[PDB]
Amino acid sequence: PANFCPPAKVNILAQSRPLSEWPINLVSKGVQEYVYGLTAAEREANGDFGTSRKSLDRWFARTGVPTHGYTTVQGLNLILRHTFNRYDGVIKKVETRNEKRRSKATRINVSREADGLPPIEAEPEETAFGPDGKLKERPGINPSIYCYQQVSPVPYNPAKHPALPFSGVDPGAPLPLGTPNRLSIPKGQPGYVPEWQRPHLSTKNKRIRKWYARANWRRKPGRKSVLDEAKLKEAALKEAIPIIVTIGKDWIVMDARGLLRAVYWRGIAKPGLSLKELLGFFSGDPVLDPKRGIATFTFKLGAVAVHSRKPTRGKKSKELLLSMTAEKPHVGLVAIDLGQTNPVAAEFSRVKREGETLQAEPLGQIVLPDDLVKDLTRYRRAWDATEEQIKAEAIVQLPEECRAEVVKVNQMSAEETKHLILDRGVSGDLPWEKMTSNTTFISDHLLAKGVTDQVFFEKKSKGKKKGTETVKRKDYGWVKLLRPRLSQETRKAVNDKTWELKRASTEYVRLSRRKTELARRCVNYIVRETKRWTQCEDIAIVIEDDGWDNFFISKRENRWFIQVLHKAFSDLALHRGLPVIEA
RNA sequence: GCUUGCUCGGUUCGCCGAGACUCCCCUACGUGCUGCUGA
DNA sequence: TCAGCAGCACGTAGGGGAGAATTGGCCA
DNA sequence: TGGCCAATTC
Repeated sequence: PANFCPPAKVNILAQSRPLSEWPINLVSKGVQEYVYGLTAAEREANGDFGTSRKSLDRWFARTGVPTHGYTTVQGLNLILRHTFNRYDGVIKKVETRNEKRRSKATRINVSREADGLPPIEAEPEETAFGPDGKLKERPGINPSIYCYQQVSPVPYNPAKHPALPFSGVDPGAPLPLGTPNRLSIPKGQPGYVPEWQRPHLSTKNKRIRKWYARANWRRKPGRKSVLDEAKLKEAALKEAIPIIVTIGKDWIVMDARGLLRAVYWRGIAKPGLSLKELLGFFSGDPVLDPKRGIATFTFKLGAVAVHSRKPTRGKKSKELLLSMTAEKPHVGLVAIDLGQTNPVAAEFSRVKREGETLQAEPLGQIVLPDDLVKDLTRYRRAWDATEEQIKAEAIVQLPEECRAEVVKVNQMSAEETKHLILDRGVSGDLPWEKMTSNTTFISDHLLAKGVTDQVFFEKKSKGKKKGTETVKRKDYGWVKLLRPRLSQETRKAVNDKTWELKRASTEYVRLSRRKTELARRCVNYIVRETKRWTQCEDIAIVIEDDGWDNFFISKRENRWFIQVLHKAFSDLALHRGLPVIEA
């Protein structure tokens, strides 16, 4: 039973007026402002809006919320339902924490009563509402327009709104295909492939780009080309696939080529399909974001044959393997030990059904291919650069009282560390290069000079063994001694300040998307190699859950791709139905 | 068996080589590794 | 052996969304 | 009659 509905995004070509001026947006905004600004008693009082005309009209009458001319039941049932569910979402967010605390309290109290100890006093349950009765965590306005059956997208016709500078395809005719034979384009004409490039052209089912695609002309370091946005815009607009959504007197026109590419790359259809049946692979209820200008379509329930599973763990995994091998008794596995050296390590095996037991048969071991490792390294360099820039900006814009403290924290060089150490009677002939975090050569030198008071001794518990161990203070411990810290008050401030600027810079989101895409590339490569190495269509992913001065600085590359690769591998259960054995 | 958009590269600048495709709102300040303490 | 608490690292956590078949008033 | 678009509803 296919149950996943992935998205597809299309661009908006022409509007009657900005979406923020439509009555549906205004009524949504008003309803949300009303509901989020009322008490618990009023929510019960103002909660009989119903799913009917005779109830919605009275709700808008007594509450006083302006209807702004929007009086559609099928589009208001979404607005009211979403608003009240968002209202109820804070309450149960608080309730979940409350019931976690209640579960720990119940277990601790019953254990104490079994041991004879009286139950401990329970913690004061946090409340979702404030003093007067309003919600402390007030939800914000959702700036989205949810289309409905009565305003479903339809192919554009000249006898609909003839003011468009566009054209319109026949909804029943086959959709146009791109440039069929690019090698026969005359010289000096757009799309011309020069002779020298012709021998080394690609032979796979690569996505064809038109000559006016912005990816072909974007301002790159080594392009030596000129970008004319108007020319590419008009060239693209001459060959669009327009669809239209009409809500009341307003309308928007969307370019359906995004839907076309979505259906082509997924293989749910073949070239030679009409606009009526292109729209039939998606729901009739897209979502509009006015700030961007994107219409997000969602695949209809059945277009993508993905049964979204969840990452299994423990006993259930054994029966998962048994069920998989019961139908097809040849199942492939990949063991991703991504902790060591190169980002991804694999271990393929083919497992059969021995009645009730498993007999794994190894099939090899590979690593992440080199040509992808350069891409990962390039991304890491770019991400380090942008992280340094955003951190520097956050420090610069920090409040002056915290600015001075942070700046003074960030001068702790080796010479500055050595200065006060030498001032403490320590000689400079120490092997400064040769310390580790465990060495005590400074303490040994101080003791050899008779300086016993300065060498502080720490009593360390011997784990499970009773007794405390007296040890000379670590040299790295002396390093902590020389450096004052931010007393976990300024650290809070800089964290909140860097989160905001990290959200705000348009580069950080771009490199976050790039990290996600690179992780997905790694996962896709491993999945394809698992299929090719095991010769089985059904597979399963068994994931298993220098220098002295360099010790002063944080580790540049210690654990970066681990979490993103783990998330990408766990996403196969959510997006593509691949079983994931987290062990 | 691939026309828009997005990401990364090559170039004779004419376009071509390689990618991702579960995404949106919203509200918080957390999730951490650990170094010590009590069973 | 897992339960709190201090200096350190980066996004984490968790609420809310992402229809469509049938039908009744409906005038020409 | 049959057509058209809101309005019920799960």
